[PDB]
Amino acid sequence: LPNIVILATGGTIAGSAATGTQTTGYKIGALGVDTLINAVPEVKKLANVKGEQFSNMASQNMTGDVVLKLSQRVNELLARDDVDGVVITHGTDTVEESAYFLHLTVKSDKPVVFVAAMRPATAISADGPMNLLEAVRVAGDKQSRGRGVMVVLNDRIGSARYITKTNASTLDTFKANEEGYLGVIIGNRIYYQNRIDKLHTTRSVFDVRGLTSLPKVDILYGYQDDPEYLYDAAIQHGVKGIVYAGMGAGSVSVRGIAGMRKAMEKGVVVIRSTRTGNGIVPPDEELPGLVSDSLNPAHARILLMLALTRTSDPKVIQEYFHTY
Amino acid sequence: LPNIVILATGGTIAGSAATGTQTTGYKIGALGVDTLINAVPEVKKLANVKGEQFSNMASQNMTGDVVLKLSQRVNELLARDDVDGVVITHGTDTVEESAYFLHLTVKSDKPVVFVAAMRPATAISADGPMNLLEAVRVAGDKQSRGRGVMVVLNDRIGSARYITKTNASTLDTFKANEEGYLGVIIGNRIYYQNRIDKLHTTRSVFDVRGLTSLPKVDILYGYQDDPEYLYDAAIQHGVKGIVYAGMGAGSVSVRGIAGMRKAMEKGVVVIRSTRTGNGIVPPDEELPGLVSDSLNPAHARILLMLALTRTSDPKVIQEYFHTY
Amino acid sequence: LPNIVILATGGTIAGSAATGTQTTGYKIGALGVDTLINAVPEVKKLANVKGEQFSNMASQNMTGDVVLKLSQRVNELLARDDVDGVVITHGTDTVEESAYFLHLTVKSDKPVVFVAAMRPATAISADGPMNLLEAVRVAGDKQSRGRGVMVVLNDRIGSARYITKTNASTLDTFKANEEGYLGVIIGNRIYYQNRIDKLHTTRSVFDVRGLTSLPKVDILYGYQDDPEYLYDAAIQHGVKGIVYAGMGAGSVSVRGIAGMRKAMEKGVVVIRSTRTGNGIVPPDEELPGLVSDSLNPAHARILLMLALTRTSDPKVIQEYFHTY
Amino acid sequence: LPNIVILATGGTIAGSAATGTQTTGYKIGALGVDTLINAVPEVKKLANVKGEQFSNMASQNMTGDVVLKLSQRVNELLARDDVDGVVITHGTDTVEESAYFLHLTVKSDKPVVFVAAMRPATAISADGPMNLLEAVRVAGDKQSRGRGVMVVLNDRIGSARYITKTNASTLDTFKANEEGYLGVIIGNRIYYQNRIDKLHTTRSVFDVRGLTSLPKVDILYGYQDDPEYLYDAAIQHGVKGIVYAGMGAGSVSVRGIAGMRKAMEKGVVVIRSTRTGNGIVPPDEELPGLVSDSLNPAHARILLMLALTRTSDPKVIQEYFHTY
Ligand SMILES: N[C@@H](CC(=O)O)C(=O)O
Ligand SMILES: N[C@@H](CC(=O)O)C(=O)O
Ligand SMILES: N[C@@H](CC(=O)O)C(=O)O
Ligand SMILES: N[C@@H](CC(=O)O)C(=O)O
Repeated sequence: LPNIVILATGGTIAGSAATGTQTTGYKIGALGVDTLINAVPEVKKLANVKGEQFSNMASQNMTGDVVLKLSQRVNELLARDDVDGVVITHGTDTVEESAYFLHLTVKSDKPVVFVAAMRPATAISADGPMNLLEAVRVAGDKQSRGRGVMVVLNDRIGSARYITKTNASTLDTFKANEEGYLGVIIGNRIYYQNRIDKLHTTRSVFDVRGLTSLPKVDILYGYQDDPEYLYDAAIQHGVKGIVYAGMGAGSVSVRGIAGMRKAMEKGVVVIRSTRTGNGIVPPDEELPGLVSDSLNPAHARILLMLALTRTSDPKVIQEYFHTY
Repeated sequence: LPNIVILATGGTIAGSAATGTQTTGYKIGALGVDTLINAVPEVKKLANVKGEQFSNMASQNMTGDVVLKLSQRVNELLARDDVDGVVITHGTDTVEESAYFLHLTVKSDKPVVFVAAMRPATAISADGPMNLLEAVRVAGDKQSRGRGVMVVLNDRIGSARYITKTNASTLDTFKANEEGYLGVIIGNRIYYQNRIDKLHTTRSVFDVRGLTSLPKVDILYGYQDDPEYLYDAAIQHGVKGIVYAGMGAGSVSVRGIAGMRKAMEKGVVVIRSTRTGNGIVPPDEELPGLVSDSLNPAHARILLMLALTRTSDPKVIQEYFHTY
Repeated sequence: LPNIVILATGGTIAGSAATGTQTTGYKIGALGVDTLINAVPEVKKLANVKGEQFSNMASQNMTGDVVLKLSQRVNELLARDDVDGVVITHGTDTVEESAYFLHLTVKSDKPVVFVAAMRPATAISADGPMNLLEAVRVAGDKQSRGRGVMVVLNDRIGSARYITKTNASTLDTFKANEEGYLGVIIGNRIYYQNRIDKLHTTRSVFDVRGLTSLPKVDILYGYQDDPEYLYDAAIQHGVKGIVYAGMGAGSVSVRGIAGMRKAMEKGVVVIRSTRTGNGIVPPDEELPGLVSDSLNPAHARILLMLALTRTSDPKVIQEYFHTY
Repeated sequence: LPNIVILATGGTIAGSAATGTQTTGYKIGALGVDTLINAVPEVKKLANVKGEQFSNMASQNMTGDVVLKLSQRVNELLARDDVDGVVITHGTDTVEESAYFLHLTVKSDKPVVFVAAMRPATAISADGPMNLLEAVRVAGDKQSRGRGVMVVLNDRIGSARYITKTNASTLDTFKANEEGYLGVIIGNRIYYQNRIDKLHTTRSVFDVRGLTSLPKVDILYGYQDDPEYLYDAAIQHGVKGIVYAGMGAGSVSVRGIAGMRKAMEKGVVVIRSTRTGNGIVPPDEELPGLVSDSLNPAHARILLMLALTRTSDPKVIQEYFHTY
């Protein structure tokens, strides 16, 4: 059997409430990894599992300094001969951010599979148990190697690059509308469908193994009447990058243009993404900033932060956005 | 034939470039309403049409003060016996905002149909000509009365309350994933599917006739490492409301909580929405602010601006979010 | 509390296996309604429930003669003052067919809510317990009245007329891509979004309480090299109707045309639907047969079968396909 | 510039009508390939194009004998040093079938791109011109090689193996809900997203060069009261294979089981697929026949027909369904 580490970080998957129908005020923070494992003892027939408690927080509170440590720990685990893959339990709210950070920074072809749940562990028809079992199946299959970092919920295997939480509250929220899933897990069998045509993991230039902090990057929203003062505030607080969740295809109002021009004069890198949820922001030399290709705001922030650890060259950063 | 006013505001539907393949740097601002009409002379068999040029701007520059004037003008038109319906040509980037605003403020059951195009008028396979024909058909049909404000592109009829631009760049971008379309237009026939189960138009409390300005509302994004100082800046600049484009189901970090509590202390109403794109932000009394129900951030800002013209009572605002 | 009858018919929702991971060869037929109810005792806080075993079969084996009895039983139940609504447990494979039959023939505004599960009751993370809770919530809510027949799974409420099983094997399979959900159930709360703009239940002409047999209607697929001899076979076996699951918008090959013409010569009513999954088959006088509007093949067969109990006039049948 | 051959087969892309709004009774058969090319002279900046007229039919009339000749012609063209790629204009109704056939039988890594249109060439906002331009851009790009056969409409690049016509009548009908698109074309730029993880073209065992006919395979629908006599009829008429468009996950009624057992006794290979539109039909040793993995009925028919040119060994055929 393959040797799989289950690295727990918190989330609703490790949430507990006093009744099976409670959806608010459940606690995250007191349910440990061994309790998740013991709730699905069937995982032991798929892998020799070892639980490790990395953190126990609601993912809305996950921070880049912590994600950096998570990436470094995973890289340490995967460098060992006795570890074949890692499953990371996490909250759904920012799993796409953590997963994509690891997607770019893990220097191994061994599987890294993020898993989460929309319903607490105590809920009627809680999704975490099956999601965990699926995640371990994926992480322990030799065919899963070399595919980049994965996010597994609800019988689906999503690439960290494309998958996003699309719905506030449903079980089937993780989707990649235009890019689909890498694979699905049905009837205890994995069906691989796609390989992402982007750079990741062992073919990625990003390396944060020796680093202790990351560039500050903020996200500003685009909408009617959007204010210029938010750009001033960001600049004043020392951002190195701004991701713009733009109207449409990264379209910018007269106020946003003024703000972006100010940020650029101070050396801030501006990436124009979209608030829409999907699709390409195309290049446009008449507008300020670089373009996010098909990276959503949350993903674009992660790529920009990592880009800034190794370059300041806008041509290179723009190429990263087209290739990662 | 029905009498329809085509009230033009700008957008890529009135955009023009020197070649049929140009997708950036096309111009908006020089193509008038009568040129759109004359490009589809078939429209004169569907309705007696009259063009009126309201504005000629890219919709990323549309502002609340202008949308207020647009609502006021549409109400004046619809009050006339010689107007059966109004089609409004608009940019796609913020049509959902303008349309939702009219949805809540137009005091007539006569159809109001926003129309837009993703490709400029000069493009190969431009979508605007057919979109416009479909919009005029929808606006003139008796079956279209009392449906709320509508957004028509790509053979679909979306309710202003549910429809959103879901993709930066595709023809099929307007979708309501969980709510579907009010109807479709196929083979020159309208097929109505649904009537929205929400308050609007003639049953709405909101009335902005005689207002000249609207309460200031900003939108802040939720993400890992989101900063408290953006809430400070908003407060400092006199916002009356903040809509939060939250992680997941309106989930808030420790930093966002601190910012939100500060804002509330200053009398700012906070609405927690979601960055996800879809779904319900459920109530949770322990967290700060009110919840957006299924309203996305852009829609929630419109509803909140209008709510603030009438009340500061959180109970009443929250009920508006569940009913409009 | 409302009074709800849970009328059980079988399905995977009532399926059982000896382990939590078994997805094939689980048994349907030996898990009774009271076993479903006692697995979610929380239901008793939502309603006073009474279980009634109507049948215990896999739904691929459900037949129109049995559906007719189901409809008759539900009408008896809903005519009682001590019954506020009915939840029907059913297999997912043909729930859309049973549900739409009831949608057209139940002569009450009281809620009728079909529920099903994609995982057996014994499965890890089985969906049926929460689905059943949600269905009883919907059936017991006074706001659920007058909506037509509903199908509830995975936190969604679909209209029988629009919902379909879109995926062989996933929890989120039930969707209505173009028409959306009537509502959703999140955080123990119902959010109604739409009302269907079609005739049903108390405004439907179909009444089968005195119906003594059902007309025979077959469905034939359209594809390259489709054979004429299947139409011959259908005609020879006495079908009264054929639903064609056509290529595209009910497009017919030269062979299909020959078959359809033959069928019509013999008095068989032909409806051209689509194999695509969604959308409108528009009228086309140059082709044989009537058109299905937006009814998929399974739904079109149900409506045709009912229509044939009342009329053989193609103009009347065609108008039923545009209004129901 | 690359050398691209446009090989025309017919379809609505080559349809013509007397007015721009006519959606029925337009003619296919009178617009030649040069007329398509001359409608988009911009194409000549993308490629050196040569048109060849293979056929001029509505695709609902396309047959396996003709597709076999199309595949043979494409293989001849791609064997030339002076041909860099081929674009094939085709009707939308059965493009998925012709494309998948070629996906399995073209013995080159040079791009083969099918293109189609939902509106006739004469329509207001006809989609064919831009679709054709996009197809030529894709076929001419060196990065397009080795990707399998592609289907291009509406700014999307779909794999022949996953793409299907999902809606009877809309421009955005071609989708792969679970698998996404191989890429997209926005702003005159190609964005590749995925490589399919299936065998195709140069890695495929199939070579039909030299064959003039194919094994007979019919598709039978699954539904409530489905009849055994359609199985009898197919067997009687000499089918070598039956694809079942099953209820749910290839679920079979007692009548379908009887028919399938009869067919298998006569040496007919039965594949259980799904009518649902998407997803996996899993193995089940208790049911008759092989399973279609995620192949929909139309695609499963093509693979089975090809498989039958080489083998009747169910173990091999089943592996093919999992790998092609
Ligand atoms: N707030 C939780 C939500 C979840 O995990 O479903 C988290 O992200 O930690
Ligand atoms: N920026 C344009 C985009 C469009 O109309 O498609 C607008 O919103 O005015
Ligand atoms: N064959 C089962 C499938 C399910 O219920 O999910 C049924 O329809 O009865
Ligand atoms: N019947 C046409 C439809 C189209 O091309 O859109 C065809 O498949 O040839």
